[PDB]
Amino acid sequence: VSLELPFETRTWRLQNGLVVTLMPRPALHQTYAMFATRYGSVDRAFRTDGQVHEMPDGIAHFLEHKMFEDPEMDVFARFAAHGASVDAYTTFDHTAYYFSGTGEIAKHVGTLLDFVQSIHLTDENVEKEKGIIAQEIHMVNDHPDRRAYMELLRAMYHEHPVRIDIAGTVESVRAITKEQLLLCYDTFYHPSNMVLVIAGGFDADEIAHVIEENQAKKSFKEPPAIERLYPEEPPTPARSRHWMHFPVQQPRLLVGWKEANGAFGSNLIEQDTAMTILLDALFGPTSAFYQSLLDEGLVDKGFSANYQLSNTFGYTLVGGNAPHPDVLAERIQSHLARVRERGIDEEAFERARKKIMGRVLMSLDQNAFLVRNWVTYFLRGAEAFAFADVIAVLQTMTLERANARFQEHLREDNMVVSAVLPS
Amino acid sequence: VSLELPFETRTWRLQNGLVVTLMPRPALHQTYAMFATRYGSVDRAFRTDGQVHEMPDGIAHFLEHKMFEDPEMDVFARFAAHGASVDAYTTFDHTAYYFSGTGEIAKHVGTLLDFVQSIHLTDENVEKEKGIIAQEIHMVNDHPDRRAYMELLRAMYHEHPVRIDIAGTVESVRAITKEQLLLCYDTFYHPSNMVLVIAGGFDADEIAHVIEENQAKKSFKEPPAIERLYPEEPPTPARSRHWMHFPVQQPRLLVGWKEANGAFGSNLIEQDTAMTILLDALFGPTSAFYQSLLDEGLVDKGFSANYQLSNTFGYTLVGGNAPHPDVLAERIQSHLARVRERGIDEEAFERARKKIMGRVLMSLDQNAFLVRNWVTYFLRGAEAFAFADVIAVLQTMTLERANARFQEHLREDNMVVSAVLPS
Ligand code: NA
Ligand code: NA
Ligand code: NI
Ligand code: NI
Repeated sequence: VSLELPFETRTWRLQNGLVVTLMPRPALHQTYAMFATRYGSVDRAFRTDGQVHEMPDGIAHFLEHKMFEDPEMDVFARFAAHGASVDAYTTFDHTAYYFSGTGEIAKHVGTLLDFVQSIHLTDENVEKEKGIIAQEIHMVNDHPDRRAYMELLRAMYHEHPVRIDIAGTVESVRAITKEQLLLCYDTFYHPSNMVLVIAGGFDADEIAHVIEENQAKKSFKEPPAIERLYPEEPPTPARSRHWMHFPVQQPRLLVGWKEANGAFGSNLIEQDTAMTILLDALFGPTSAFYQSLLDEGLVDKGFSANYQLSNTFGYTLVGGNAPHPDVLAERIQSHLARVRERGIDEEAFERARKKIMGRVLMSLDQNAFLVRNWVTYFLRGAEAFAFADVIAVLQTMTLERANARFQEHLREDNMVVSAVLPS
Repeated sequence: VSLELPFETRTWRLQNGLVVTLMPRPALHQTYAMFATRYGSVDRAFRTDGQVHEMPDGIAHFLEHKMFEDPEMDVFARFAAHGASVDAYTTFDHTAYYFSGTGEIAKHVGTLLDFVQSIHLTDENVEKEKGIIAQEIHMVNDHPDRRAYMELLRAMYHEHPVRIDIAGTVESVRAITKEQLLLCYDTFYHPSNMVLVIAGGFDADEIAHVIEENQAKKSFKEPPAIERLYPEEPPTPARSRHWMHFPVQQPRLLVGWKEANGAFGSNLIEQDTAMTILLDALFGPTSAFYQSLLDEGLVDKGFSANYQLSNTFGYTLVGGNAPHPDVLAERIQSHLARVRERGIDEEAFERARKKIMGRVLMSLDQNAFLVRNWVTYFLRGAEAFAFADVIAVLQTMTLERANARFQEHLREDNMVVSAVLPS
């Protein structure tokens, strides 16, 4: 049967181009709300209003930091004084602002729209924030987990911006100007480039009227047209093998595979869902392969396999702590060589599909998951997204399709093997 | 108004003494179930059936490991093949077994009762598991976070078993015998010493009948009488200051305060709730003290203040990463010296009460929280526990009571300051 959620999903588009999705769930105390923009760390270059721009790295994340500045509000206290709290993040391809709370939802939604739809930059506070971000960048270059990850990306990618960390570099952050920040904010923070998604214990009629009234009272420009400009990234890694020494107390191994290109909308949903099942079957905590590695002390319970897919890039990562990183790397390559020769085992595949169907069903209980995922798939091109779309891929996915995905993507020539070794 | 939950809470006691609480929430896909025993790492000594016993440390946790052994089941696969997964933990004063899943809840509850109500020990598999636990103990002595924590406890406590880690030592684990394990299992795993709590998308009439039928078909002994035997722990620390060097990349500071004794039931609920509010007001992420420490680079966002209270002990812990551990320790003591002289600031206190009321209200949305907390407070003596009890303490708590709690407990003579310094 097609997925029937127990609650209403109300999705419409405002006069100013903003898409809104409300999921009222009256039995819950929490409301969780997210306002996000289709703009992230990888949007280095773009054309808008007839001109080509190439920015220093770091702008999406700089704007995130500065979004909370307001001469007429402590933004965090405005939420907190009325029973909610607010946070944000920047990722590769979107920036998100979100709160959760238990009452006065009308006020909080108003505050969320208001603080994201105005920016307050001065030459002074742009200078101040550069120092704060440079420091954050230095600290994060000393974090071993983040370092191993960034070494893999740097090895994998020749030119794609994903090879630079989300905050940028010290050099690039230092070159950012107020003018650039304002250009990017005006270009990407238009409501036509954004999405507002809310789930939990709120009155949908009440909140829908508050949003319309808030937006109707503001004045927006014509929507900017954006041509996204990205390089022709080679399908092979820049370096296929890397190791380095770092003050870590045990070795760490990361093996990755590079997608030749990104994906959009329903294609992205299908490929992402298919990898979730495949990686669980190959590497998951209930796989005989994982149990054999654990029994042999080659991994610990923090071992994981993850997939990341966006419009202009994608990759698989597998690994974790590895007392014998060479041995673990060999076992992974052997495992894959056998599946490559012999085909995916059907029984492991059906157990995986059933685990992931359950995991998704249970996750649809959570306001945060419902919201985050509606936002994420919408902005990545599923303009009419529905969770039934995910469930339906989980139901209809086949062993042939699992084999084709494996053959396409988990290969030797698009693979990077990288290690961090104790100093 | 007294708290009204949106769902039914059905609490009764079976013929064999087991207390069951079901919280059906029909709108949810997940059911989360926990079967726990009032027995943990600190129950080193006890009297039962007319005899005094003193055990080697480690038994609660040894039984946890061995509970999953079954000649007629892969216990994990029994849950997994029908859309659930199972795990367990041992803590100071209870051991818990739990699953979450999306269907065939009747089967899973049956499997949960069945695998916890029989144990399958052999001289052989007791030997095997000793090696596995000794290794786990060695690994955990090399984990810096766990090490700093255990150094604090070892400094704080003279004789109380809480000073030994949950798994015991290599020596004590090695002295454990099958006979002892069986004695502790027979004594503490009787249904009269346990609790079963289930929340989520299940039929309460269906599951209540399955539980009664499962228990009615088994044969239980007369409930063992247990006299809990614990030492007269001094109210002052064994050592009030400690530092050590460890392969860590930044220093870590932990400051703790020792309760003179533990608490029971409604007294424990009140004191635990009161500390949650107080610690947030003193040290929380929205406190001016915390913001001043962060602005000065004396802490990072992993800084935290936590409270632990049980029937026979309790303590407060505050700290985290500390680039200047001496300076941070001084600032904490100064902060507390001013509040000690001047009284708790009322405005910070009301903001804290409102944050924690919200946090609790939002947490009551979660099957896992509802279940874990019902279990925990019940086993610690709130024999008629209700979440309204917690909410009511949050509503009625006063500034005078916050000052009295502070004066009683956050003092200089029951305080331990400890640091781990980079090698
Ligand atoms: Na703003
Ligand atoms: Na068992
Ligand atoms: Ni940042
Ligand atoms: Ni263990």
